[PDB]
Amino acid sequence: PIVQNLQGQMVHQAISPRTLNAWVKVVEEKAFSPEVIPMFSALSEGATPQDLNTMLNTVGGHQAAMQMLKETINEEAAEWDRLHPVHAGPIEPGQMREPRGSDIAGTTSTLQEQIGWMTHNPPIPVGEIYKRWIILGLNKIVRMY
Amino acid sequence: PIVQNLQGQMVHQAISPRTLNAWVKVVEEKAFSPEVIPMFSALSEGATPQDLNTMLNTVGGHQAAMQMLKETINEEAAEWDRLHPVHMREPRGSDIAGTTSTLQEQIGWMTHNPPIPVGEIYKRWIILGLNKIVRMY
Ligand SMILES: [Cl-]
Ligand SMILES: [Cl-]
Repeated sequence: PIVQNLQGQMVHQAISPRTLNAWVKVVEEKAFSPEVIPMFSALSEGATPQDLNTMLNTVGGHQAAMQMLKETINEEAAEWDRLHPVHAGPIEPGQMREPRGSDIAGTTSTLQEQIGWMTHNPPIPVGEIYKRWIILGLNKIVRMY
Repeated sequence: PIVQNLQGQMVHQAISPRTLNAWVKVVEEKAFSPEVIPMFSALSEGATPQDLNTMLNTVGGHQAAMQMLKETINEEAAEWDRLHPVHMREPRGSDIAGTTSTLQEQIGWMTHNPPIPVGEIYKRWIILGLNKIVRMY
């Protein structure tokens, strides 16, 4: 999700000023009416868990909603762990570990690990998965608005 | 936009359903108040000139604004040429606006070392036009 580095290579760049500016304008105008969801969805396209947490933490006010969001995420992270049984660790030493709920929510994973899952073949789309949990939470919250 | 395929090459990714759905919604609610501009800036993030043209051609109604936008783009393109004289090939104004350039040439400029950021350049002209149009609304 892309910027050119010094080596001439196209690599991931974190959620941009332009993207965040639009997100804050959407929050100011729409949080958390139903119209907020399509806008969140398009603005978070390509986002890592780290970018998603920036988005969640740039919401001013709405303390009740953001607390429901946090409850939703914690429950989905717990159910993800339950429904995706893993071995203790990778069988082959250097191989990429499978992400847990807390990796998807970005509390126990680094940006490099996130990008690693996202660009795996086949992808392990931890951004899309976290977004789904966030949209689950939004769909509960829109009832307040 | 542009994405890296399993071979490590940069290729086109079409504008996603979710992006194009949000841009339509922005147009329906905001075209062409000043509020449309930051939404356009974000939703066009990483757009090739081809994607930019897809976004512009999605705008239903506002045909007078779109005609003025077109005129602005044409003028910036002719100026670009004059300010960037030439003898892979460097883009001309019309290549930056997507009318004479292929999708592959656009990606090739955008990912060149250093980049010739034809998407960002075309966005700048579009925004110049949107800033004129805002005065009609
Ligand atoms: Cl993802
Ligand atoms: Cl560009």
